[PDB]
Amino acid sequence: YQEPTDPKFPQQWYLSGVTQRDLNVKAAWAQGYTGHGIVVSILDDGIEKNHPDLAGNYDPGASFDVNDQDPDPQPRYTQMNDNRHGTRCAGEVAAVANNGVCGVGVAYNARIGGVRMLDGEVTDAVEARSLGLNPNHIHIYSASWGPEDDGKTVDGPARLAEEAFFRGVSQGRGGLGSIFVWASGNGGREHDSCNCDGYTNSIYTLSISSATQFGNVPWYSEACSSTLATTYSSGNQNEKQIVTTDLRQKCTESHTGTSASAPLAAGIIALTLEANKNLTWRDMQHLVVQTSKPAHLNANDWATNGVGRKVSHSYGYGLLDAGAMVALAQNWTTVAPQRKCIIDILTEPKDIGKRLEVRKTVTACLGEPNHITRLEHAQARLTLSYNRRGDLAIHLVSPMGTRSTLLAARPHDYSADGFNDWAFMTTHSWDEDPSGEWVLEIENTSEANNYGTLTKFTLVLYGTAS
Ligand SMILES: NC(=[NH2+])N/N=C/c1ccc(/C=N/NC(N)=[NH2+])cc1
Ligand SMILES: NC(=[NH2+])N/N=C/c1ccc(/C=N/NC(N)=[NH2+])cc1
Ligand SMILES: NC(=[NH2+])N/N=C/c1ccc(/C=N/NC(N)=[NH2+])cc1
Ligand SMILES: *[C@@H]1O[C@H](CO)[C@@H](O)[C@H](O)[C@H]1NC(C)=O
Ligand SMILES: [Ca+2]
Ligand SMILES: [Ca+2]
Ligand SMILES: [Ca+2]
Ligand SMILES: [Cl-]
Ligand code: NA
Ligand code: NA
Repeated sequence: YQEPTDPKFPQQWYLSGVTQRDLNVKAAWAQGYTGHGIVVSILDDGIEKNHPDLAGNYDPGASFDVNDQDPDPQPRYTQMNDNRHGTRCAGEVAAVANNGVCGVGVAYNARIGGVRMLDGEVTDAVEARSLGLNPNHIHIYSASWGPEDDGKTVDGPARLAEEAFFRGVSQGRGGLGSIFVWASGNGGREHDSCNCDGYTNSIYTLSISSATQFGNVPWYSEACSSTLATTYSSGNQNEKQIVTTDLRQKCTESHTGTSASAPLAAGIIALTLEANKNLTWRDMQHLVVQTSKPAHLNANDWATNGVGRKVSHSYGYGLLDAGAMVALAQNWTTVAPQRKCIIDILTEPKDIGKRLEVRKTVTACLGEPNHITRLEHAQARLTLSYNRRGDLAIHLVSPMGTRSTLLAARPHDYSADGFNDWAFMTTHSWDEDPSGEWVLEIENTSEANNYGTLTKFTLVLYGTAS
């Protein structure tokens, strides 16, 4: 193996660095993993399939134009270059290497496609037809859309899109499951809290946040318990940004935001799948939990969970480590089939008022086929009314003492509509034994005399017993 010679590879500090502030991708390349045989699709505004740094890896079988209903995802060219984003993301994954053009993709021998689906009216059907594209050919999907990042919206996939996620992880990729890599949001300036985004809050998406070059939480980041891990992206004007392919056969040094982090993650996951093509969608999440690195990411909420891992709501388990991912993948034993233990908690509705605490001791389906002693995701599915939704903060504590923030106060969320069986999800108790006392806390963070009622609390545990 030889270091890439592309002219901008030295500017790709998150790959080419030698000061330990990078994604450890050279180490994976040196192990012989470059993405050969893997297929990634960018679900966004299209892909410039004739870009000199994309054409060599472009895959029509990974591509479609859902907005205009044709096979050709070429972007719509406009004076402001509005439809450049999918091309930028595609190059992050699989820009061609050693060709004298721009830089390289993380998985520079993977095949890359795009679905043109954001440049038009984005319905449930449009979303579902994109998530469900060619699921026995495409291995990995990358996406960074969802409800508006205005800090007041609560929404997620409607019926067709939710069905596409369950079909993807169940029958996709030959029954191993489509890998849906997702950005956790760009609503940081609005104080958004990303479990309110049902796409990133899903267990079926492998959710990724950002870190700046100097190791800080960027202005645009959203914190939430559903995030799994982090990749580098942009920050302040003294910090470098993401360097990649751009619309009109150009090269940019100013790709930004959490939308630039998810494609880097998708590239690392492509190297990992090359190392073990038999990994399931759940295996891949386990590998991310075990190998990601907190070191040198700055956050005031790093906490040690019940199995000794550090976790943050800004960063999940930390920075992805490509060399560690591919190394651990090679001899990985497939996890056991996924169990689901449903615990309906309340015997009566509970007044919220200023503060409500609900304690429940559970056996986690002891004696049943769905008995779980090794947790993966957990959800607190809550139904409640409240007069001003954004004044609520919600926490969930596992029996091992791990305090997951399910919802932070959102100052712009004036909604009086509450939560309707909203499945707040945490990854922070992964591999814990969920038997014992769980604690739900709901608090009014305002000095206002707010009021409401909790009418349903379902604890849903996913995982295994081995
Ligand atoms: N939860 C969220 N992730 N929300 N995402 C919101 C959102 C809003 C606008 C656009 C525009 N994209 N325009 C393009 N790609 N040319 C993309 C995403
Ligand atoms: N269930 C949901 N709320 N899905 N939301 C999907 C979604 C939301 C905003 C946008 C904006 N795009 N803006 C642009 N293309 N200029 C695209 C997709
Ligand atoms: N803004 C929204 N409208 N969100 N709605 C989301 C949502 C998600 C799944 C389903 C499934 N329904 N399945 C059935 N009815 N058998 C229904 C609604
Ligand atoms: C993939 O994993 C399954 C489950 O462990 C196993 O039965 C199968 O033999 C594996 N296939 C390959 C090609 O390793
Ligand atoms: Ca077209
Ligand atoms: Ca190149
Ligand atoms: Ca958001
Ligand atoms: Cl389920
Ligand atoms: Na997710
Ligand atoms: Na702890």
